[PDB]
Amino acid sequence: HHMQLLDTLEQGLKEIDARGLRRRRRTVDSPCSAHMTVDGRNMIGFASNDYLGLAAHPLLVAAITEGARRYGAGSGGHSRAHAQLEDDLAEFAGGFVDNPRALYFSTGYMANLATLTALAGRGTTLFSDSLNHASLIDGARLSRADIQIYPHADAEALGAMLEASDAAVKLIVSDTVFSMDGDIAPLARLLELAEHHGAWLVVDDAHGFGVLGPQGRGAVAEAALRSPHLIVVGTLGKAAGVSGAFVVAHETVIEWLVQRARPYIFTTASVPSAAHAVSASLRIIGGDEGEHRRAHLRSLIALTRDMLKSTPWLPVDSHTAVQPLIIGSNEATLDVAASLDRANLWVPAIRPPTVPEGTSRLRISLSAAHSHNDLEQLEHALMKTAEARA
Repeated sequence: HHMQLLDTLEQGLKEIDARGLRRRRRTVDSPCSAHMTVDGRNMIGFASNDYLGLAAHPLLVAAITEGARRYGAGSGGHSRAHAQLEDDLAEFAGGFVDNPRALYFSTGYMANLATLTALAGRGTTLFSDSLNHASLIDGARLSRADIQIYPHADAEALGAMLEASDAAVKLIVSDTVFSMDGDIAPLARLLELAEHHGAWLVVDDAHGFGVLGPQGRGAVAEAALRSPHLIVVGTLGKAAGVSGAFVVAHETVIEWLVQRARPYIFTTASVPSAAHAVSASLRIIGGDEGEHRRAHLRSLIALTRDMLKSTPWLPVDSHTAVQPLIIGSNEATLDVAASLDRANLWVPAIRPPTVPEGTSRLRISLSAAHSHNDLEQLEHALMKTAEARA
């Protein structure tokens, strides 16, 4: 190539191919659900975060339809649908303070970016769980705060770090449910530390929202915590089945985010019909149907926990919809995932740097849309694969 940099990319792609690490995106021809048409094939998927099986729900299809007919296609841009959703989210997810507000964002990434750039800065120390999802970490870097990592879920280690720090502003930042492992943060102990040390507690409930707590209100609601130190970031494209994200907190925290977060974080609002559909999804999540779906999800989790132990590989003990199975090397993990693919099962393979070296793993993600027969197929293929490799 006259553009010699293209030759560099071509050789770099060839190296990725030779090593067998070429990533492929699958194209889904049907709505997202347990059963899908994937690259033209009928498959059972364990790859999504559609934990309650709502992404394909006809009520949400109708909500998008009614929302587009009422509010148009694009935001251009704060629609009444966005304002209503913020009211709905404050009532639904803001029970930990008596005067909550919520702010809707296009993506969970932007919600975290707004929160950390507004509340952190030079002179701030941010204390971050060592297993926080990667993009949470990049949001802190831009904020320019001093970042101190604490060992995963270790409140006693974090307490010693808070005690040793003389920073005027301290933020504790943690996922509530850790997306590659399925465990739940020790929120009650973290809040005790936050109140003792006068710190904010920013928690990302992406994987707890809708699936934990009374009416699915989330991990903070499950722990029944009440404190204005709490700032909850959530996403609306996982259990809630649509898209977007939010921050919910004391109204003064929300007003500060509005005044101080970089304006571009608020620009290019999502399509207003999506916000209208999220409001409809909250009515499912918090009603009898959401309770039924969570109960079925809990039964699938119980079954899957046992299935994983019957394989020869290394389960991560999880009581959430995330059921990881650690195979070890990239090569072995990819071979097992490929064997499951030949059984028409789509199970993602996770590799470093997303997980620590030597812990490449399957990420089996359950959905209330899954059936017991789906799990039987997964078990049968896992066990046949284990015999083939033994």
